[PDB]
Amino acid sequence: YTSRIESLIREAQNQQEKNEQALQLLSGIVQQQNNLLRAIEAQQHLLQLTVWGIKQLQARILAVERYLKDQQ
Amino acid sequence: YTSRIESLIREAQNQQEKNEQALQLLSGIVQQQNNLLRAIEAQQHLLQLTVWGIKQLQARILAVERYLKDQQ
Amino acid sequence: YTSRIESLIREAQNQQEKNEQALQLLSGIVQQQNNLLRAIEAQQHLLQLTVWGIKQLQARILAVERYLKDQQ
Repeated sequence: YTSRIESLIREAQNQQEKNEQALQLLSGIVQQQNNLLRAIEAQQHLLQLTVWGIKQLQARILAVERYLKDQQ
Repeated sequence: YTSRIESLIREAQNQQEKNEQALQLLSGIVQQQNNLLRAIEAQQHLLQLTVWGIKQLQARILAVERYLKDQQ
Repeated sequence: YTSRIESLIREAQNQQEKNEQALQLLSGIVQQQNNLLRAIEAQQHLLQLTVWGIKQLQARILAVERYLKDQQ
């Protein structure tokens, strides 16, 4: 879970409209590119946690699969 | 699963070449930034579903782990 | 796992500072937009693998859930 990614998505949304209405535009485009980068970084942190969480589940289910096989 | 993210990736790909060949460029750069934002939003929706799906699995495997412990 | 996404995040980080200090800027902005696109594509590949991995776990845990029900 991360609500920061949501806040970054809305922040790039506001910066996008300000660029579209202005189309100082170069500063809003550079500022917009920093917003997208922060969101990509925030997603990669959450995407990294989902990778570690999938590995944990694969180890937990394999321990159960091997347990039910050893009982026989 | 989401095939929309793929379509958005190809759409930013076409807009990238049009900007690289043009390098009206400001409009293609603003249009490109909206494409990347849509893809980031589409990935966050899929990344959100993968978070809920991992929690469900952790509850399902914990129910099985506790079941095999209660049987003893 | 993918360390390429990390390298792409740092590469967009270096390009962001070069754009912020320059604020030839148009070329750095187009070059920055290609960096973010590569990272979005690299995350979607990893996000796709996490989707296939969650489906596999759901099938493995359902096989165990059905096994413990058939034993009764």
